[PDB]
Amino acid sequence: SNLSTATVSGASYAWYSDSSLTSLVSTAQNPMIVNISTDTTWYLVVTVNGCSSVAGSTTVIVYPTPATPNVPANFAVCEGDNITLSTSTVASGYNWSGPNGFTSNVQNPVVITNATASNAGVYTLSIVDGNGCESGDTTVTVTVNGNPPVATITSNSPICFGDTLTLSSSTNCGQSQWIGPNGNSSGTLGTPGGNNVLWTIGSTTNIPSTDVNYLSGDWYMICIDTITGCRSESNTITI
Amino acid sequence: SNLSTATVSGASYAWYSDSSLTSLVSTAQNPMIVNISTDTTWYLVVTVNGCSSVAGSTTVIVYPTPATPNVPANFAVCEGDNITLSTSTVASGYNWSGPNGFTSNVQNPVVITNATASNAGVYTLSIVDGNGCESGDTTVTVTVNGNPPVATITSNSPICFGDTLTLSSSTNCGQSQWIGPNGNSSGTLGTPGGNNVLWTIGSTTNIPSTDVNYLSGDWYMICIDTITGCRSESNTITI
Repeated sequence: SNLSTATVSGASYAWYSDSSLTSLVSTAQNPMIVNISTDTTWYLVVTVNGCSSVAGSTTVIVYPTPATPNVPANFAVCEGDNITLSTSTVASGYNWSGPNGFTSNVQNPVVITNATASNAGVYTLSIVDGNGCESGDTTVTVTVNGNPPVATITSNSPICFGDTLTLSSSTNCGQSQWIGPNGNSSGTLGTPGGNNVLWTIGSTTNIPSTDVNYLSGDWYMICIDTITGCRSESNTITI
Repeated sequence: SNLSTATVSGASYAWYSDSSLTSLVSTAQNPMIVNISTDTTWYLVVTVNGCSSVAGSTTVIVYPTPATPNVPANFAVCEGDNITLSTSTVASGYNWSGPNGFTSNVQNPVVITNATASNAGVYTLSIVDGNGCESGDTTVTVTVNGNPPVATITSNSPICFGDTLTLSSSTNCGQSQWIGPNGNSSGTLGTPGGNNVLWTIGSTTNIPSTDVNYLSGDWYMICIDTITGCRSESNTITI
């Protein structure tokens, strides 16, 4: 900040760091005070033609520290899905930075699509207040879950009507959701486990010849990780 | 704002915050008044060679607050369609901001095409008046409706003439609009429900062998959500 006092003919200006007037900081009508972190008072003695007056003074007041921004809780995204960052606070401008060179100046940054491992890491946000002061750093940790591998489906494809159709794969997936000629509708792919032939636990299923799903055509398997929440595809197999 | 008074030889300038002249604000021929939010009057006493005159004064007048912009009512768009933002007001410049990093400086921003979930959220508009003052923030909330899933159609495809043709799917859609070899014209796809074989309630239809639509060839199903207004496609099925 820049202090300003009266210009007086014949004057010598002595600025002091303390009211005791024992130690000088400057000699000017308009001195600058730098690196101010706390309120600070400067005292001024003006001596004219040898006559030293009572020191005058003023205190430079430091604006309050701006509030910390509001950001989301640590999240998790599955690879290939989107990462959305946002804040709910109000600022004269925003400053986001992060993994893979990510940067933004708004309260709703462009969504990172097709997120992958390189987008994982810590995203940081600071904001600028109305008078230009920058606030502190709040962070969001983003983890990116990998997908399970693509499964390979094998089957007893050349099957005679009336026999049992077996579909299987070697991949150790979780809830195997099988998709056949009847589609992948939420009405047919009902609650997993039990006796649901189309949504099994473990990479295998056996469709009886009397079952509604004992159909020819192109089948695929979706691997579901019951811990992570990620899914992966499989090869098309013709039955 | 910057006040300006007469420069007088031998003068000392004392500016006061009140007509009572008990508290000083500055000492200059041309002082600046800052952070003005209300009309404010400064008073000036000029003392020359020890003679103090009657204080002069002036009031800094604050321009009126600019009017709030006119924007559309909360709207809704179906995914894949366009989001159009606009305002009907007049400004020296416009300032739009929103989801996915959206920004614009005009009264007709570029249309956001192929809108999706990431474009949903609150869009905000402020404007700048003729003298440079910014107005308040008015908003438009935009919601983006998801589409129903793609349906899978199955049928008794290898059918002998004279029998009944059944088309169905497992997807729980609303008004199933069936499109066959006769096209999807507004004249054939008449009022839904009743006995309209091509526009049914629920995912199924039965076409009699005596019906005009008992045709071979490539059929598809359009799923219509009667609450949302969104539509989705289906696989081509050959009959």
